[PDB]
Amino acid sequence: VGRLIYTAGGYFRQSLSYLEAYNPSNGSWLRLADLQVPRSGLAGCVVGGLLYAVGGRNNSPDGNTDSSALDCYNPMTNQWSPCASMSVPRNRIGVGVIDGHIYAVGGSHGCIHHSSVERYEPERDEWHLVAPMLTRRIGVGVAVLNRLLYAVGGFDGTNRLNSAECYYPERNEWRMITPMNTIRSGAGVCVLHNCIYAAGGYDGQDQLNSVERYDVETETWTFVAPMRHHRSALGITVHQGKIYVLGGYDGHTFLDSVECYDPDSDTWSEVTRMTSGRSGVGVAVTMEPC
Ligand SMILES: O=C(O)CCc1ccc(Cl)cc1
Repeated sequence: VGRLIYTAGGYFRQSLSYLEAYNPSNGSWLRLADLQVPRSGLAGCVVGGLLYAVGGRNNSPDGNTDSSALDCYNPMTNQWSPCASMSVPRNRIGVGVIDGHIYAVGGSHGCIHHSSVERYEPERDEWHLVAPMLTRRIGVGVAVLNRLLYAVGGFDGTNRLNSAECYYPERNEWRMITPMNTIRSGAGVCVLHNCIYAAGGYDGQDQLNSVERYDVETETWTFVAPMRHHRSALGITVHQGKIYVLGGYDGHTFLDSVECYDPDSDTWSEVTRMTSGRSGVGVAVTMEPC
């Protein structure tokens, strides 16, 4: 975990540069140093207490630019630093961290929907391609459990997907897993205990409030309680054994709603509001700044 839930970037009217941190302990939000470049459809992750913002797209009134950028935020300094860029731009990207390396998964570059996957090594400041997924996936949910990487749902250029697959690093190989019971593009995907959770998303017709989880031992998906708000392009993270979902789009409003899931009571509750409604944020947890 760490201490704060950091939300970076996102979309409302145009791509956003906001970096804001929420403190579950007191309900407070802090506005921190803006991203150097606005971006929506990015992912966040943490390695060695540093926050990384990965990929996305700058949707601006002066043009639209898919991002291959990797940028690093140090809470100690309140400063963003550029890292090596990825091989390709990846809007609507998913990311997972294994053994202190960042896996960038899928995403789009204009009409190109990637199946490619690449791995960042912070000691080297270097990206390297690994085996591609079996499926092109943008708006892909990514989680890590037991040092295996999961790519869940998304959009292949033609169809939104219920499919999911797993990457075995020591084999450099992807294999399909049991598909979800729901087609989901732009779901929030995370791990809690022995399960991969997929919350919300878009099925090609409707934004979803439903939530399902994959037990790696049983290889089956089970629905849990739905969120209070239907949402796609949400941010998701885990903080002290609870899932937090941030923002997204319900087909009417860019949501400021933050919901929290308690696995013991199988209930969602409203915990806070983001300072403004937005979709396509990057979210991760690390220590409080300065
Ligand atoms: O299925 C689609 O068209 C993609 C929907 C989508 C939009 C934004 C994000 Cl961040 C993810 C997915």
